[PDB]
Amino acid sequence: QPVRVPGHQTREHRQYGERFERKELRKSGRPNTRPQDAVNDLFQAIRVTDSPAL
RNA sequence: GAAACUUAAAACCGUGUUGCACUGCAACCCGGAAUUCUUGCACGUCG
Repeated sequence: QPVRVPGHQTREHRQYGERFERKELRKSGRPNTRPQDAVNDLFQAIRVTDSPAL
C-alpha cells in the first residue's frame, strides 16, 4: 500500500514509525527468540567506522 | 559300777606408686570452559 500515516495524535504517529522499521529490518530469524528482538536486526552486519581527523 | 569340760586366754598382722622411654605423623593447586554483548543520524519547525 502507498504509505499513509493513520490518525491525528502524535502518539499514533509515533507508533507507526517504530513498527515499519521493525517489520522491514528484523528479518534474521534466530531459532529461539522473539522475532522483533534487537538481535534479529539486519543492520548488525554493517560496520561503519569513524572518519580520520581533518 | 553309779559321780567330777585337754579347759581358760590369743587379729595371719606390719612395710610396699601398675611405675619408666614414645609427635595421629609423611605425600596432595578449589583447579579446567565462557566478549557486559544486540538495535539507535545532536535532530526537526520559520508572518
